[PDB]
Amino acid sequence: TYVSLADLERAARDVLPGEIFDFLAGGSGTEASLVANRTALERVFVIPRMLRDLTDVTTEIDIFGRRAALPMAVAPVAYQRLFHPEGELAVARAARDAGVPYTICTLSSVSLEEIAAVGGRPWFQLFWLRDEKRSLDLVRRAEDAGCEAIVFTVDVPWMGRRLRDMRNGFALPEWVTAANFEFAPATWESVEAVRAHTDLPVVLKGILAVEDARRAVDAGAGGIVVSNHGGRQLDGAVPGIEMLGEIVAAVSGGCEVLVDGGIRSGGDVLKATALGASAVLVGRPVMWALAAAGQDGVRQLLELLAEEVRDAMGLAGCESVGAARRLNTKLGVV
Amino acid sequence: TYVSLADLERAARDVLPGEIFDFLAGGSGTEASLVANRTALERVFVIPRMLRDLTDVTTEIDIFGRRAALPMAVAPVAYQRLFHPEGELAVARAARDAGVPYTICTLSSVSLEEIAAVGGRPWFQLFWLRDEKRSLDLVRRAEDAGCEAIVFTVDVPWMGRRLRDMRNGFALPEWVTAANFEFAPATWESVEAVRAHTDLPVVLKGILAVEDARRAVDAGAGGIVVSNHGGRQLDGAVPGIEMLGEIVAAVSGGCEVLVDGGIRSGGDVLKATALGASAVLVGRPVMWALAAAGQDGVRQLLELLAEEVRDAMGLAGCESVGAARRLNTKLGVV
Amino acid sequence: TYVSLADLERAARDVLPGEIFDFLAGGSGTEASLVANRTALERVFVIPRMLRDLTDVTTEIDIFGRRAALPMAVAPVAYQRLFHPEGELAVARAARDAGVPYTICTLSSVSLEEIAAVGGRPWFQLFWLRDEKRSLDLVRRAEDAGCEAIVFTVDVPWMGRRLRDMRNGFALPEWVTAANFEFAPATWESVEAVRAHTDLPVVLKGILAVEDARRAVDAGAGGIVVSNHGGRQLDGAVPGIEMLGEIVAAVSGGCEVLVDGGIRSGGDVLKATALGASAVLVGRPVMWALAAAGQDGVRQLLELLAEEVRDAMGLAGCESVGAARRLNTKLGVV
Amino acid sequence: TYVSLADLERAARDVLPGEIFDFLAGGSGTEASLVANRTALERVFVIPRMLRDLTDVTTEIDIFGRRAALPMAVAPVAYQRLFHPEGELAVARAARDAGVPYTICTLSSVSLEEIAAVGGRPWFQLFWLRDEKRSLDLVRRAEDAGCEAIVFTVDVPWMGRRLRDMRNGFALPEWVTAANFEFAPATWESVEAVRAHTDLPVVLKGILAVEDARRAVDAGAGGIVVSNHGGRQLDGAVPGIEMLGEIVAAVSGGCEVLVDGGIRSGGDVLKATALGASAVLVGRPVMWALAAAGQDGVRQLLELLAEEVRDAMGLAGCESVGAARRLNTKLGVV
Ligand SMILES: Cc1cc2nc3c(=O)[nH]c(=O)nc-3n(C[C@H](O)[C@H](O)[C@H](O)COP(=O)(O)O)c2cc1C
Ligand SMILES: Cc1cc2nc3c(=O)[nH]c(=O)nc-3n(C[C@H](O)[C@H](O)[C@H](O)COP(=O)(O)O)c2cc1C
Ligand SMILES: Cc1cc2nc3c(=O)[nH]c(=O)nc-3n(C[C@H](O)[C@H](O)[C@H](O)COP(=O)(O)O)c2cc1C
Ligand SMILES: Cc1cc2nc3c(=O)[nH]c(=O)nc-3n(C[C@H](O)[C@H](O)[C@H](O)COP(=O)(O)O)c2cc1C
Ligand SMILES: O=C(O)C(=O)Cc1ccccc1
Ligand SMILES: O=C(O)C(=O)Cc1ccccc1
Ligand SMILES: O=C(O)C(=O)Cc1ccccc1
Ligand SMILES: O=C(O)C(=O)Cc1ccccc1
Repeated sequence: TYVSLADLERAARDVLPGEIFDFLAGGSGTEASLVANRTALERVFVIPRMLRDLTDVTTEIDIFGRRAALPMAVAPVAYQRLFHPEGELAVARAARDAGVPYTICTLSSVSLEEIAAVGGRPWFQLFWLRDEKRSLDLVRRAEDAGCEAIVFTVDVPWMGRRLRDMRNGFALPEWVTAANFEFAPATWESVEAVRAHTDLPVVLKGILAVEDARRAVDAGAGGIVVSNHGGRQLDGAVPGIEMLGEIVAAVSGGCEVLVDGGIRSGGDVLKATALGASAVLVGRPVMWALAAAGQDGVRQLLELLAEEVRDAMGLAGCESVGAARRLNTKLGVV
Repeated sequence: TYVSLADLERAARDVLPGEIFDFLAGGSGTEASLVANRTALERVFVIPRMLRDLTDVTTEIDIFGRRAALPMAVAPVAYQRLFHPEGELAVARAARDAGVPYTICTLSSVSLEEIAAVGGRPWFQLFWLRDEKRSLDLVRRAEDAGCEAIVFTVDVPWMGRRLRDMRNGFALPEWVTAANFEFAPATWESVEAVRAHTDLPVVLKGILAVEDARRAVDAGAGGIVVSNHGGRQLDGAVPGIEMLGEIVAAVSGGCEVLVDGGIRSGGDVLKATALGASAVLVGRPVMWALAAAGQDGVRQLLELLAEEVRDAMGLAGCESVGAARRLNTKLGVV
Repeated sequence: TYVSLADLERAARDVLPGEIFDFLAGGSGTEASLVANRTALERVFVIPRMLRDLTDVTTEIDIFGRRAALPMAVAPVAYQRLFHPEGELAVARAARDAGVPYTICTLSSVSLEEIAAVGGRPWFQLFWLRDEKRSLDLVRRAEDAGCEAIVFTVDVPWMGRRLRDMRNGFALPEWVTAANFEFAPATWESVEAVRAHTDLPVVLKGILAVEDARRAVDAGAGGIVVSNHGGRQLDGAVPGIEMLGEIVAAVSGGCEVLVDGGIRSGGDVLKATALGASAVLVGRPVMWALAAAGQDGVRQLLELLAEEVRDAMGLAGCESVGAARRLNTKLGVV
Repeated sequence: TYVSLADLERAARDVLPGEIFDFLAGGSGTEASLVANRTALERVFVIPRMLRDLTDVTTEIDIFGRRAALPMAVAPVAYQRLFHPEGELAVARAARDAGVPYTICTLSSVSLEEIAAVGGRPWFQLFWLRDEKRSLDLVRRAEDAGCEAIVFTVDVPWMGRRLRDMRNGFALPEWVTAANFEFAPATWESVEAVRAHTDLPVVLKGILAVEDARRAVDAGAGGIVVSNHGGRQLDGAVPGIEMLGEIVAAVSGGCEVLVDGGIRSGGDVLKATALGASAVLVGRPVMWALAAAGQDGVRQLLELLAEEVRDAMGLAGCESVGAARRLNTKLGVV
């Protein structure tokens, strides 16, 4: 039995090799942005409403054309076979059964067509390749396989400096490969090339500046993920949760606005929603559950998060996610 | 001898079984709101006034028709026989002798008519039952027994997630029962049904949003308790003390405005009064005193709090509680 | 050799009995205001000026008619024979030799006439007695003995709750007495009675509210000490240093504005001056020096503080205390 | 291998004698300003931009007439032979090879002409001597030797109180001398005397007040260093990083505005640039590298900093230092 997401982190540290746990847990540089993602959520307090009708509380949302059971998707995390032998297939099967979208990675350790064949709501995360034609081919493969959205990661012109990995001399085991297979920095021109070559919604992941959110809408994005990449890219980048309210105001409903970084409970989902997010992504906790107990571990994590989101929404007087977005918040200390 | 409320917490932890201490002390989730109730009070500093006439300092107030000896009532705490064999009768007798109102719980472990027969100023706390007729019958019983106010708890559509209890596998011992005897979420319609069926003042406990305080006045409430339920309901709910000043301004004298959560000294009572509260509720410390020494323990706690309130008021230049409400405050760090 | 005021606190804790150290060090209640006096000073940063003429840096000020060598006086501290057999005479002799005013206490353990005969700049601190005629007699004695100012303590309608003393069962040894010999709360009427019966400047010690500072000027006070009594009176009273700037602005030069609480270095003196103080009082450190080494210990403390004040002023570009009062400040974190 | 500047501090503490490590690491007084330099940088978060052209990212700047490879110079640090037998020559050779300006100190342990003969971009740091004619002779020597800028230190009318040194009884070993050879406080008149006697840009180091930055431009300075002298001068002086944005706005492009104090990574360089600095100085880390490994240690430090600056700039969407100065920032907690 697991009663919080923190129970799963302890289970995963026992089972995984140290250097793989460090690859999962770590950030870039001094890990200032990794810690700040948690500090920022801990400073937000919700002002709940009372005495509202809760006869039919629902945690469902509609996003990118489809119903999802929670305002949550599994974040893209590369190389999931590092954590469990069934890797991405275990996570995708659990996400499908929970009604949660799963983001298939460009650097998945099982091919995107195999993961898409599990069913559910697969999205596909794109890293730009040095060849525009090859980049567009991955997009076309994902679309042909039934992925519903292209999550274009825009905060990785190159990878950040993971000092835990450097100190550990970490490298991919020979038994893990990039099953979909030279990368290059993406620009606004790359976004337009993707947008022109797919009918799927393009979601830009890694936006933090208000004018980049506005330009994303102008560029035809269907969504953005407000994110500092889990503290793994620029060390010292502001947490997404601290930019979210200002970005939601600036886009004025022109695209979906997701957030990630440090979501560790249903109450954290409520905080993100109250600051204006359409939905959240969850990364590390899903891998903790995968490492601890495979598919069934991910299922249990998603069941726990669903219960915690429903509990927080109802205690805050919200019969729907839209009502949660109209909650007010107040910043505290520590 | 006890010289602070903290002396009593140590005494209670020695005597009570661990799982009962945890039921008393704990909050929901990560206990963020439980800790924030204390952090928020610790950040408030009073600006005392000097050189005023203190010849007749009095801590008395008039509330809901009657004089009380302090601006304080005993909060509703379910199942007091968990803490001492005389349970609610011990606490009610001490409250009566101290001139403090005592709130009888819907989930009391001694019947409401027995506790009311102790005398004093009994109030009655209502949890809404799935049957409107049954809810109104508890209200009628309380009124017929001489309770003076109905404290309708409005922040419990269901109970929060008490992880200490889950981890402990805590359950009520067979020797403790709900001596007044299926609950359902209350709405504004339930408030109107109560208001229409009693002449007693109805006090809504668990209000945190300014518009819910305004609606409470519009709904005919005689008072509200600004409260996050001791951090036991929504984890991440703002402390009542952080909303109190804005709520007092918005109701403009239209009802009494009480606060609870973390009051641990007479100086904390002064802080709440200076932020505009009409009175406070005190929960956990009363149970510490009950566990440590029964009726006499509660008597000693209330005598200590009375001395500390009188001391703080006089040192701040206040000959009455109304003068304390006109004190100014300044927020500090830590 | 002592290179900071903290060296002296360690020396005093070694020599004094625990219960006397606790009487000296402690505050009221939870000691929130005692700690806040230090936290508040630690949050202030000075913006120094460069490239100014420092050919004749002087730390002298004129106050209450007389030159003082530093913008500093020894605070009133009762019963100095608790700390060293020569008690007040040792401290007064060192203050005289350093050119610092010394405040003789109503509760001195050597008579006020003996301490005044040491010479120097004696001020006299008054606690109001239940008999107006007796209060005025102490004032007359002080004036006849050559005291230069009456420091009327206005924050003690009664003594605060010193929990260290209660826990220690602390009482005055039989060998310490109130050598000047039933007290009562002072009011604005008591201030007028003192003002009408002396030509000396009357200084109200313990003012924290801006309107009480304004009323003090209206009442004919020659000065005020902005002070929470070293955290020994109302627990939760704001630190004087946090009210000082607003009070200096409100009195508009109408009286001298001193501050106390937590001054532990020449840099702290500079901070107080930059926030607008005319001078500071220093309490506990003087007693540490007395306990550690008697008269010579106090001399060494005052020499160290004089060097630190001169050093801080010059490094901040200030050739006079008036220039230091025109420095700007910026609040930081921790 | 060193992967952060913190790796070098540990290496230097192992090798150096304790009292020399303390001379290097320490600040004045309670070291409040030393700690605040780090706290202030840790509170700044960058808002990175995405999707910009990074084809030709360059870290170069033009300053005082010449290209530098990074927006960084080696700060003046006296007596470098305390840390390694080759002292200043080792550091200057590494700075030259990295394309970084090196500031030669008035109190260098190798003569200024020897260090200038290494080549590179030498600047010269001036302490004002009691004799105007002698001060101007050091300036003339530096100019004749090929130094490119005069860095006039304006925050040392005398040295601050280094309590670590006092406690250690620290003194210069007989084998270290002031190889360029009675000092006096500098004033605005001294600045004019220097400005009139050289064609080199005069840079005032140690400015914190906005009006002193404005007066520096009016006085003909080519630059200023916004600095509290590494926390070694006035204890309680505000960190330069907290004044930088307001100073950059007030000088309106009238001179170069550098900053120092606590720069420990390329991300810290990015923060300073985003707050408006033209370049930074780095002091203690260069000495850590010198102590740990001589010339090669300094080379490795400068290579690590160059990689970290390039990494942070690109991750923040900046192809040039000018673009980094247009980044926005947001203050956080801890
Ligand atoms: C081990 C690991 C690998 C990741 N790989 C990718 C990736 O391939 N593509 C991507 O866009 N984000 C990647 N991310 C970032 C996540 O999508 C997400 O932004 C971050 O993990 C969210 O924060 P959380 O882990 O705090 O929930 C990775 C994160 C981790 C921890
Ligand atoms: C053990 C326990 C049981 C409680 N039971 C009730 C209850 O039956 N009804 C209710 O309205 N509040 C209940 N409360 C909340 C209290 O009335 C009160 O809001 C909270 O304890 C006040 O904070 P304090 O304990 O910090 O003083 C309970 C609190 C505790 C600790
Ligand atoms: C042991 C002790 C005794 C004191 N006695 C008096 C007193 O008799 N009269 C008075 O006005 N203040 C008294 N004070 C308060 C001081 O004058 C002063 O306000 C406080 O000590 C200043 O703070 P500091 O000790 O932090 O420097 C006393 C303080 C201490 C610690
Ligand atoms: C050991 C030491 C000696 C220094 N000597 C000088 C000096 O001779 N002249 C000067 O202007 N600054 C001197 N400084 C100050 C530095 O130039 C610089 O302002 C401070 O070290 C920068 O901060 P950082 O060390 O945190 O990078 C010295 C600093 C240190 C630590
Ligand atoms: O995006 C991330 O943070 C990743 O860790 C993705 C990744 C994983 C392994 C190699 C390169 C990028
Ligand atoms: O209101 C609370 O916090 C309670 O703990 C009340 C309660 C106690 C036991 C079972 C259900 C509700
Ligand atoms: O003013 C104070 O804080 C004192 O401690 C004065 C004092 C000392 C001893 C008894 C009563 C008052
Ligand atoms: O400027 C500093 O902080 C120095 O430490 C310079 C210095 C070094 C040794 C003696 C005097 C000044």
